[PDB]
Amino acid sequence: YFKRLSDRERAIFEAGITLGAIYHQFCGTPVSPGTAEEVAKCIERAALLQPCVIDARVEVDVSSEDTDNYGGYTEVSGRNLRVTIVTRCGEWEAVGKLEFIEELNYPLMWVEEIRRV
Amino acid sequence: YFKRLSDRERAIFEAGITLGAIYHQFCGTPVSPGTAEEVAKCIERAALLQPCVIDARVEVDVSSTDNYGGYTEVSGRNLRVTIVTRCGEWEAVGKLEFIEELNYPLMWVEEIRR
Amino acid sequence: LSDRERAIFEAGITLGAIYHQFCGTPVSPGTAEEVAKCIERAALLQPCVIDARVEVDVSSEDTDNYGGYTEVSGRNLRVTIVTRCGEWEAVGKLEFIEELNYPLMWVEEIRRV
Amino acid sequence: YFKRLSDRERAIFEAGITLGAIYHQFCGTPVSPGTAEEVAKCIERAALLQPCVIDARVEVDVNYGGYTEVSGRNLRVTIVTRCGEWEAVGKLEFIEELNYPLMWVEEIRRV
Ligand SMILES: [Mg+2]
Ligand SMILES: [Mg+2]
Repeated sequence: YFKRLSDRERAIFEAGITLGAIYHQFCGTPVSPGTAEEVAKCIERAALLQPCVIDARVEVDVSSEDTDNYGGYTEVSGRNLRVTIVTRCGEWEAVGKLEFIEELNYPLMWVEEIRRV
Repeated sequence: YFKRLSDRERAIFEAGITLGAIYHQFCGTPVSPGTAEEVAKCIERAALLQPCVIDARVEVDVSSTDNYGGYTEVSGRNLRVTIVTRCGEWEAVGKLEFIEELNYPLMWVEEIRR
Repeated sequence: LSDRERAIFEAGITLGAIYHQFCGTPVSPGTAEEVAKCIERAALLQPCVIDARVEVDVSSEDTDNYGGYTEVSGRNLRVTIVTRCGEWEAVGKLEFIEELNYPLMWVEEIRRV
Repeated sequence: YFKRLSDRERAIFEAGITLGAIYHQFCGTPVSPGTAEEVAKCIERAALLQPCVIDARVEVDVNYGGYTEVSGRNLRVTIVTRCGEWEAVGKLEFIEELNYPLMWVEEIRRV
C-alpha cells in the first residue's frame, strides 16, 4: 500500500513490468532491415517513459532472409527482439534482459545484475 | 486469391486491414509530447510496409500527462491516421480519428479514386 | 461507402484488428480452443460482423521449450469472418499460406443476402 | 540465468513481467457487458501459462460501435507468483487519486 517494496525490490519489479510491456506492445509490428533501427529507437523511447527506467537498449535483428514472403516484411517477435533495460529506484539499479536463447528455444526474460549506486 | 476481386475492392479492403492493424498494434504504447512525433513516424513506416499502402500520415496528439507515471498512451482518443492504398489503378483514402459527436474513434473511407 | 463497399472495409478492419490485437497471446494445446472462442466473441462486436470462426492450431511440439507454451501467431491462427452491411455480405479469411510463406488476408466471397 | 537471483526476487520480477504482459497484450480488446466475464477468463488463462504464475484473478468492469475496449480504466488484476519457497501478490488497478492504472506488489510472503 502501495509502498511495501524496498527500492531494490521496486527496481526489480519495474524491470519486470517494462520487459513484459515492451514484448507485448511491440511483437507483431511489421518491420524490415530498412525500418528496424528506427523501430528499435521508438521502443527504447517508450521504455524510457516507464517508472524507474533510466536506460533502454533495443535491437531488432532483421535481415533480408527474414523477408522472403509475399508481404516483403517481417514482424517484431521474441526471435529477433533483444532488450536490455536498466532501472533505478533510489540507490539500486536492476538490469533486465530479453533475448531468444537457442538452447531453451524461448525468448527468456532474466535479471542480469542488481547493483547499488 | 485475387482472381475475382477488383483492384477497387482490394484498395478498400487493404485500407481497412491497415487501419485495424495500426489501431490494435499501437494502442497502449507509452507516449509523451516529446515522443509523440517519432512514435507517429514509426507507425507510418510500419503502415508503408503493408500491401497496397503508398502513403501514410499519422499524428499522435498529446498535450501536457498529469498523473503518476507522467505520460499517456496511444489510444483512439489521440490517434489520427490517414493512409492511401493503391492497388493497380485504384486508390482508397482511409482515415482514423476520434469523432467527438459519436464518442468513438471512427474508421472511414474519404475517397475512392482512379 | 455503399453497403457492399462497407462489407469489404469492415471485413478488412476486423481481420487486421484481430490479428494484431491477439498475436503474442500465450497459448497451449488446451488453451487453444477457449482462446479461439474469445477471439470469435471479440470479432462479433465489430461493426457488421455476423459470423466469426477462429482456429488456433497448437501442438505439444510448439510448446517444447523452457516456458512450455507458445503464442498465437500468423502461423497458427485461422479466421473466417462474414460481414453483412444492409443487403451485402463479404467473407473475409486469414490463413498462413505455405507457398506464400505469409499469413494472407483475403476476400473469399462478396454476395447479396 | 538465475544462478544469483533469489527466488524471492524472482517472484517479484515475474509478477512485474506478467502484469506488464497482461496490460499490453489485452488493452484494446473489444469488450461489452456480455463479453466481459469470458474475456477476463481468457486473460487469467493466458496469465497462468507464464513462469511462476500459480493464480490469476481478472475483472473487466464494463457510442457508434456499441462496445468498449479493455483499458487501464476498466481492467483489474491480481496475480500470485510462486518461485521456490516465495510468493508475491501483484496488482493492477486504476487509482483515482493517481489518475493512473497502478501496478504494485501487495505482499511478498513465504509459502
Ligand atoms: Mg492496446
Ligand atoms: Mg503481438
